[PDB]
Amino acid sequence: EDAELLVTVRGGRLRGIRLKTPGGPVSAFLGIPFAEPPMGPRRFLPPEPKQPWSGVVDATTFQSVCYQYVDTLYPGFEGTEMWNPNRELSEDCLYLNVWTPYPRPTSPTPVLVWIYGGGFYSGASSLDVYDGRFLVQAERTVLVSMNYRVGAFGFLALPGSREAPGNVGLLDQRLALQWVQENVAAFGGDPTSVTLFGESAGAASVGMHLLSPPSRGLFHRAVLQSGAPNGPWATVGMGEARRRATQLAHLVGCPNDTELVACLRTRPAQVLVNHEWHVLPQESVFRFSFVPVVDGDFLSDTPEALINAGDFHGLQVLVGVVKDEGSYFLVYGAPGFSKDNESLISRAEFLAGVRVGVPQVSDLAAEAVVLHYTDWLHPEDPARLREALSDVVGDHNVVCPVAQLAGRLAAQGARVYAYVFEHRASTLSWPLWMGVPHGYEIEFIFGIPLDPSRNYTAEEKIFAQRLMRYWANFARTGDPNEPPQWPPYTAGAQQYVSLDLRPLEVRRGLRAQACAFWNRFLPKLLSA
Amino acid sequence: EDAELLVTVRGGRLRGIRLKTPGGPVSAFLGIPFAEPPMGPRRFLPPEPKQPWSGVVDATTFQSVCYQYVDTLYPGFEGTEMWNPNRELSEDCLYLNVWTPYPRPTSPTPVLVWIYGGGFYSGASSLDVYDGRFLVQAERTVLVSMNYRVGAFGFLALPGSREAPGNVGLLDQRLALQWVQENVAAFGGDPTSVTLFGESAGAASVGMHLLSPPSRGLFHRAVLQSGAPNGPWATVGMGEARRRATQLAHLVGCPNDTELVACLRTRPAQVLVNHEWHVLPQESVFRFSFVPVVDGDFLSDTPEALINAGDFHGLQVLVGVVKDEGSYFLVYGAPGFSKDNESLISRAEFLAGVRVGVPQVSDLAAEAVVLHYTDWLHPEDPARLREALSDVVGDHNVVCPVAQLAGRLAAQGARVYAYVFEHRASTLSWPLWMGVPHGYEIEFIFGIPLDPSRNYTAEEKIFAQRLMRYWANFARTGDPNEPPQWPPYTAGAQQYVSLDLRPLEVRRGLRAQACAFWNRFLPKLLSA
Ligand SMILES: *[C@@H]1O[C@H](CO[C@@H]2O[C@@H](C)[C@@H](O)[C@@H](O)[C@@H]2O)[C@@H](O[C@@H]2O[C@H](CO)[C@@H](O)[C@H](O)[C@H]2NC(C)=O)[C@H](O)[C@H]1NC(C)=O
Ligand SMILES: *[C@@H]1O[C@H](CO[C@@H]2O[C@@H](C)[C@@H](O)[C@@H](O)[C@@H]2O)[C@@H](O[C@@H]2O[C@H](CO)[C@@H](O)[C@H](O)[C@H]2NC(C)=O)[C@H](O)[C@H]1NC(C)=O
Ligand SMILES: COc1cc2c(cc1OC)C(=O)[C@H](CC1(F)CCN(Cc3cccc(F)c3)CC1)C2
Ligand SMILES: COc1cc2c(cc1OC)C(=O)[C@H](CC1(F)CCN(Cc3cccc(F)c3)CC1)C2
Repeated sequence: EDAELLVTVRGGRLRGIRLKTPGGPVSAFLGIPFAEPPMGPRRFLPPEPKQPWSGVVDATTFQSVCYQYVDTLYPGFEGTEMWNPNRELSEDCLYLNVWTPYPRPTSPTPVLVWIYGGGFYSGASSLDVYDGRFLVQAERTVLVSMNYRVGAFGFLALPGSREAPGNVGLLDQRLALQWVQENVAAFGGDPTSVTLFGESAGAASVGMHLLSPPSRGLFHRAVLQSGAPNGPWATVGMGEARRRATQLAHLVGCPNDTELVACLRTRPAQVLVNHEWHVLPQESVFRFSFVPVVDGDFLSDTPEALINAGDFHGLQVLVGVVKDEGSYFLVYGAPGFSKDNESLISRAEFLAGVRVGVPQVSDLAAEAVVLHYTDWLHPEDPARLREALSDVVGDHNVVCPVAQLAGRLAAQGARVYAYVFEHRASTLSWPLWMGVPHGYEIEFIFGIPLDPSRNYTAEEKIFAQRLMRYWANFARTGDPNEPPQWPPYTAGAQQYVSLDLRPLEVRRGLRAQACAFWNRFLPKLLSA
Repeated sequence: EDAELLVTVRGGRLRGIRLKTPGGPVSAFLGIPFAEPPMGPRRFLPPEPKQPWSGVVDATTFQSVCYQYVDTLYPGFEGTEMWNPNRELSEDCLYLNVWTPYPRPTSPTPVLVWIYGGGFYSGASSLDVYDGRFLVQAERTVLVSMNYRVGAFGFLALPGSREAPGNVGLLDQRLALQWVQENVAAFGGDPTSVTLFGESAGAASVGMHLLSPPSRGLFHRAVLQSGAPNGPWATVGMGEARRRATQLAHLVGCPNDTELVACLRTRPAQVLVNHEWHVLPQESVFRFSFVPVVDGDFLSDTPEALINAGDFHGLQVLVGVVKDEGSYFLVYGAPGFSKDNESLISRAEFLAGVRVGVPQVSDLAAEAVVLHYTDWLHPEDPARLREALSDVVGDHNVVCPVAQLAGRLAAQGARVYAYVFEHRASTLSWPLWMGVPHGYEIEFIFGIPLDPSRNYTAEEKIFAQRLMRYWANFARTGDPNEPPQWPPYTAGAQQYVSLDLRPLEVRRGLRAQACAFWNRFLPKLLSA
């Protein structure tokens, strides 16, 4: 009985497992229960803490994936399959993982907490690209990840009601963050040095914890990759949340909030999932049915207001985006797009696509978009049109929300570092025209190129090791540098770095001209 | 006596004068009356044809300038004085001038008809810079220019009234064009080949004669320099024309339309001039009080409408702009600007300047202007902001109105040639930051550099000779080219040439991006 694989936490005793990495062994505690299974009558309710247990819980493999739609756009393709669940679906899914050095460290060690993305409708901590064994081995940190409910089960809200309050997925995350504060020390973690980091909806989740005081006490630093809580897809208002919930209920046969939620609780999980995408009000891309709701509780105002009003002195933040944020959403709905051709669209398709990528704005707003992103010397060139639609979708949903957050937090007391990830992985299976798509820096942060079974180049393994060092240096010290430098981002100089095989290169302005349009002008237009 | 300088026209007999140029003599007939003096009860009325006279009218000197405001901005400064009246002011000012080769052509010669600019409030055919003698000698054409009433005398309108119908200054121009049809052959001109050409308000005048059918039979091709009839300053609606005429009356002591115009006719001309600028509704630059009115008569609809609806097959047009259209206007009321320092304005000055240069748009529209003309990587750099504000005023008032006119005329059957004039005159007295300002190409078009009394370089005289050749080629054949090439402007390729000391260089797009904003997007914003 290895005692480096035996830990007791407040609930009971845990048996873990030691994993092999190229560089040595790692202790892994996979599938620790942190909540009572949110099933039956607990479907849609806030998570209740895991009641204590006798004996030893075997924490030796990932537990189930929370119920979620499974992508079938290109069945069998690696590019879509790598994000689909790799454990059975179940509503019993509230488990977290801890990776730690072998042997368990003696000094308290800074802790990285990972929150997966997936548009709040999908994702799991068990995906291969989120394997924490390489970061832990390479940088002597403690790594935690948790599952949280998604789709209807985590974010359906009948706001005001007690049976479907909404935001329960975020409360799953918050409960895991409390587990880390009362139990990470048993693994050698330091509960006073905790860095949240996430990507896409994970990055938006990280942001909502910054802006939610009950969560703000549970961590000290933040990394937001390719996402932000002020993005147009990350939240929904109380009214539109209730409309979507009510339409979901009508669609699956349900009729008073109590009666309605009680009826939903009797539907097979798979039945809800099968109608998830039907409650969306407009034909769209980068829009998800059940996302966090702004109801005055978890978020006391909208993220845009809270960001603008916040005092962030004492916070360090690391934020960034990939080079082609938008391309990957287009093959999911934009007319004329396929992974299987060059997707050289017509001007008529471009205009149709702008309505899909910028859904539910006015006809005037749509015109202002076409103005800014047309080239009026080459208004019909299909290459220019395909890259402009890609930039509309990426700027509107990721780059400009992220840029607004970074600028505000710098101006209001936080230290901010910013990056653009510019390396297209050699093993990438999406077509060349998509550039560096959404989500494909994650494997490099987690060190997956160091996997022997993975066929990466030796330079990519060097690059992976650079990025883990930046991330672990940030988690340890609040600054990705160690004694070319990486300058802080500020609202004036707007400095960021490029991450690729070349050494760090400083640049200025995260698509500044474009983002003036989305963050300054377009709001004013919608207000009149 | 010289039989070459005696001419009989329908009204009677004229005695001209022989004029020296470096290249040989030239016959000039200056101060030919073509209307009954629009005085006393004829003030504000359309011009009557000149009743015949006995004896010989003296046509050897220029005649009176029509009453107009005199610029006092930089008293005694050459840059402002070259445009001020250089003959007495009088309401008895409806005269025109003919320059013709010496001895007079005995076969029919193409005719150029110059309509001078000046905001419809000022101008005169006798300015030194409009001296016909050099074009006539170099390119052997007949040149006519006329005086037309300006300010309230030409364009005060009480729409629907018979006492102040509006647009009589335009009728003055039409009458002179008719005089040319019936009389130009007595000087050797060919009334079947008449080219109109104008600059600034003169170009807008030329464009209004294109869009008005009674004028359209009186000339065959048109040149538009730095002006267009669809510019936001060139026309006014009936409502605002009446408001401006009514407020003028109040400001000079006057009280029914008949009773109002009767009191305005009892006032000395100088009294009307003195209150001219005070009927403007907002603090502004590039905005004039009494301009052509859209009343259904001379303009059956707005010039923007008549353009979009026109069949322009059979029309050749030469249109163009100077390189820094807007800069000159800024020293007449943009905060921070003077000809005597660098005018390095602050952000707050720039934002103030934008409301002055884009007057009477909504706050939302002004915001959109500031979006598109701010460098968000350098939002406070004073040299950048000085350029930006110059470009705002130039694009809003001249470049983009002209680009619209060109693109529609081309796409609706007209053969269009477009130029940018990029030479700064060595003799230019305005500061260097103004670049090539509004109006400072005219002196090259008229061949003034050939005057040895002036300090122009050798290369400038050659440049002047190229320009006079282009213009006169266009006059003779509707094509500026000599038989590098000057390609026609099309709505697709948007090709134009740069005119300076270098050989022609073809370029694409008259500020195509900026003009999509002013010409496509901004109308949609103002109608919602
Ligand atoms: C690029 O492909 C899209 C998508 O078409 C699908 O994928 C192709 C590889 C091929 O297998 C098609 O048969 C598939 O339907 C093309 O857009 C489609 O065009 C078809 C007409 O053939 C039309 O019926 C669909 O509605 C279109 N789909 C979308 C999403 O707009 C597009 O024309 C291709 N571009 C090229 C070839 O340049
Ligand atoms: C550039 O000059 C303007 C205009 O000021 C006038 O011209 C100057 C040459 C000098 O003679 C001034 O005294 C004149 O009034 C400056 O803007 C003015 O600034 C003064 C304050 O000194 C202010 O009272 C006026 O309102 C301003 N006028 C306008 C039209 O805004 C401007 O500051 C100068 N720019 C520099 C020095 O960089
Ligand atoms: C089933 O009908 C739809 C499905 C989707 C959309 C729209 C639909 O109807 C409009 C979308 O727009 C979604 C597109 C993606 F979001 C889905 C998967 N991701 C992969 C990824 C990348 C980074 C991090 C991740 F966790 C996952 C790429 C685009 C799916
Ligand atoms: C008197 O109060 C004003 C006077 C002017 C403005 C605004 C005012 O306050 C509302 C202007 O905007 C005008 C500025 C100019 F238009 C006038 C002088 N010209 C010279 C020129 C150039 C080319 C052809 C010409 F015929 C004349 C350039 C600028 C005067």
